[PDB]
Amino acid sequence: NLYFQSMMAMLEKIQETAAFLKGKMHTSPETAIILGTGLGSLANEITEKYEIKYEDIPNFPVSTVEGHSGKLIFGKLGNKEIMAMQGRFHYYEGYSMKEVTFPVRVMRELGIKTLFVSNASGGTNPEFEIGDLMIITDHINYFPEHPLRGKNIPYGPRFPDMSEAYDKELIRKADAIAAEKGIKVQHGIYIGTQGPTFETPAEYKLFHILGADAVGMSTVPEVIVANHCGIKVFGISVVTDLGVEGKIVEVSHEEVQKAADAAQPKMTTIMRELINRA
Amino acid sequence: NLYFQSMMAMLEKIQETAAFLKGKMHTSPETAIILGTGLGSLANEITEKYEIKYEDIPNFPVSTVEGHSGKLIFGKLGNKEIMAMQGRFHYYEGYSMKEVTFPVRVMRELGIKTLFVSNASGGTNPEFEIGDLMIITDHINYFPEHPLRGKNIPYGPRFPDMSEAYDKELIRKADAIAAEKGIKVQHGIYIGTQGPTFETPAEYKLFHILGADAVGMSTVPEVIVANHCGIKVFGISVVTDLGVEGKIVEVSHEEVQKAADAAQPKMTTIMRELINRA
Amino acid sequence: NLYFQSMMAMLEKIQETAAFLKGKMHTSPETAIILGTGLGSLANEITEKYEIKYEDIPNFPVSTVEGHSGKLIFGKLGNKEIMAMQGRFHYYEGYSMKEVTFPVRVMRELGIKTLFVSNASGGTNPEFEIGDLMIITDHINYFPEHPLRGKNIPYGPRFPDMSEAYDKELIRKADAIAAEKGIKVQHGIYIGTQGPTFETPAEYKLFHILGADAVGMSTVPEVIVANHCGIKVFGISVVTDLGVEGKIVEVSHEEVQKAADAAQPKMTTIMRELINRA
Ligand SMILES: O=c1[nH]cnc2c([C@@H]3N[C@H](CO)[C@@H](O)[C@H]3O)c[nH]c12
Ligand SMILES: O=c1[nH]cnc2c([C@@H]3N[C@H](CO)[C@@H](O)[C@H]3O)c[nH]c12
Ligand SMILES: O=c1[nH]cnc2c([C@@H]3N[C@H](CO)[C@@H](O)[C@H]3O)c[nH]c12
Repeated sequence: NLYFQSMMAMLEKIQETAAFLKGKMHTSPETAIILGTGLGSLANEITEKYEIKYEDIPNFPVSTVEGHSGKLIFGKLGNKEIMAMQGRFHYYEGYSMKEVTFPVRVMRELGIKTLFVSNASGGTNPEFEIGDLMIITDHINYFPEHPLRGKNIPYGPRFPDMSEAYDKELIRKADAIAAEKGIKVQHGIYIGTQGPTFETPAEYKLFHILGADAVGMSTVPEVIVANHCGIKVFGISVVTDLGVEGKIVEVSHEEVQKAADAAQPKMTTIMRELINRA
Repeated sequence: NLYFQSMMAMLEKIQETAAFLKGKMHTSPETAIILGTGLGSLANEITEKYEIKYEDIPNFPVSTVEGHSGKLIFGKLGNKEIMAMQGRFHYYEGYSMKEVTFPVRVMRELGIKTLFVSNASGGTNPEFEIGDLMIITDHINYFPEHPLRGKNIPYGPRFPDMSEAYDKELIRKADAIAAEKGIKVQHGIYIGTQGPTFETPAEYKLFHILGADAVGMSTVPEVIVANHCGIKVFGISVVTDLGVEGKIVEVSHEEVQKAADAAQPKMTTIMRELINRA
Repeated sequence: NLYFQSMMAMLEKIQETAAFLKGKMHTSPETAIILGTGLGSLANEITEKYEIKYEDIPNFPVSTVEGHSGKLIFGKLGNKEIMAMQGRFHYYEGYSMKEVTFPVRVMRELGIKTLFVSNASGGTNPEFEIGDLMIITDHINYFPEHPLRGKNIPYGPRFPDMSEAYDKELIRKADAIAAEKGIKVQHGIYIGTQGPTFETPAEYKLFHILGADAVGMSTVPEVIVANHCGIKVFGISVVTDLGVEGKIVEVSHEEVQKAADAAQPKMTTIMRELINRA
């Protein structure tokens, strides 16, 4: 009853938004990139660009966080057509997990087959340094709300297997690219937590104990939903501050944005080659 | 005000459903069994059976998960009258914890004094094998919603003690039965998590670090509420897949159901003797 | 839209309640004390006292937990004017985190610059004994709802830094006072969890693994919001029961209250001197 009508209404919104976007587009991208905090300038590398602001898209959330421009960018990255979310949505803004991940449902209907996720994070692995790029090999969902709770959208499984949520072959390829380009990359586990407070030292320590290498407030829900949708996932987390015991200092979102912006060109090189060698 | 009217409305629903069921019943069971995924065929061992479908019961949730038949079964298991929930409800379906546990509140009013809980789970203890029966000696509530939040139903404590949530004497008796019958049993801690995604390898590892031996998406809320109600609890978790580091493979709910169905006869032997020797 | 109107309505309630309280007050306290379970008799040490019951304050929650009297007390502790919350609010009662922490938002508008938080807790550090006072040096937020989710109240940061949530200088001063008075104090990490069940042995063990020294069902949300408000925090947790592996026994809220009441005079000595030497 109520759970069903909720799902029906969501399917209607997905179709209305997807129809709206097809009516605006003149390319057929098969890869999408979600650009997190400070990482929006990847879009300066997109050619033949055109843009649709989130505020103009029916049913779309809007980005309220500083450093999230709030537009969809279409164009070529290297020689392949892509679409990029220049800015994303977070559960701490007040959005439900179904609103946070609504764009991934719409990307499925637009023909996206691969999703690249990026974010700024705090490093809990003591080997990490600010500015490191961490290829995400697995994640921990530490949010209190799961985007798939409720009636199942029937094109994916009621109970998705998550043994390989991040495509192993894309990671192997990204490693090869990074080695050829001489770009240092880390690898590890991202934990997603609601925020919006940065962690206490005890909370950073907790996340280290649980096996996380980097912590942030995004990404996990979009990966879950991409997995449900059958969309392949690659993810890079940019370490923008340290949550390492003995090394914690005051952090600010302003400094996070500057650190992410400084690392963006190396991240974009890897993603551009990953798209273009496939 | 609002929390109170909510409780009042819940008490009204409990009484209306309990009155409905008393009006259909012609036995007085003092033990109830909740049958989880793949475990419904315990009901083929019940004699003098009669059934009430969940869809016909006022205020009852319905089971939407494959492998949950959705009926209450009354009859004798061995020589004692029981009632069995052939199928249960889960928080990942969209039900609130007060809906998930509503049947335990109704069982209190029907005179149930002991609750047996069963489920299918993923094993995180590296000694476990698919098909093992794990007697639940304690649990970890890892769900984001607690069934007792809000105004307290005054026949139980505001703050239940949970030092012995699973009756120690029923575990001792079940161990003795299993030894006499030559049925191998494990013992350990069940962790309940919302789902509906199966765990990533990092999440299985997290649950091992926290001290869990098996993980699933049910059972904990019903045990909490049974404890509040003064109903004694015994629980068996059937290990249907491994979440052990180095041994993880793709899992599916279809294979979970087949593994649980294969273990059901040994589980039922223990429960039948436990009921009949008391 | 909805998140904004929600915030606007909350700002209106904060101002209406703060105006109401200013209209009743005839002192200008700069320190407030939140008194948890069993700790209300600190208010017997306040001189020139006057009281406002929570039920008479517009928009205030009321305390439904035994041992929480439900009034605001104004007067002098030593020679400084203070205000004390004699009783607090908890998420397990059904209150949202914005209701639980509404008094801290109102205290900001009343001119409070320092908040002392007190609570009764279960000890997970094996060195602790019932009746110990634990100065809180850091905390772990294990609640499923964060008081800052949603639109940010613009006088504090979207993303508060939490590297020093508990003022280090107040802890140093409290340690010095305790040493001069010969009062034994512990120091450690408080973890806040929703409740209302006391923890299972497995849950107490989990909290020990995560690095907690004491566990309770309060305090963290108020500290988060005080931090957002720019109000300095000091906190003492009174260990009222043990959640130490091998030493767990049945606990009751009645016994918790008696244990907290027995420790209150030593807690009050430290807080009174901390207020009066500043
Ligand atoms: O140390 C951290 N802890 C949690 N999140 C973040 C972030 C992420 N960037 C934002 C805050 O800078 C926010 O959206 C979060 O997801 C950077 N560093 C950290
Ligand atoms: O490995 C697991 N992780 C989490 N839950 C389950 C289950 C339980 N059975 C269902 C999915 O097969 C679901 O209701 C869950 O509670 C079996 N194996 C696992
Ligand atoms: O062992 C414990 N676990 C969790 N909370 C508490 C408490 C706190 N006091 C109340 C229950 O006695 C409740 O509000 C909780 O915050 C004392 N001991 C414990």
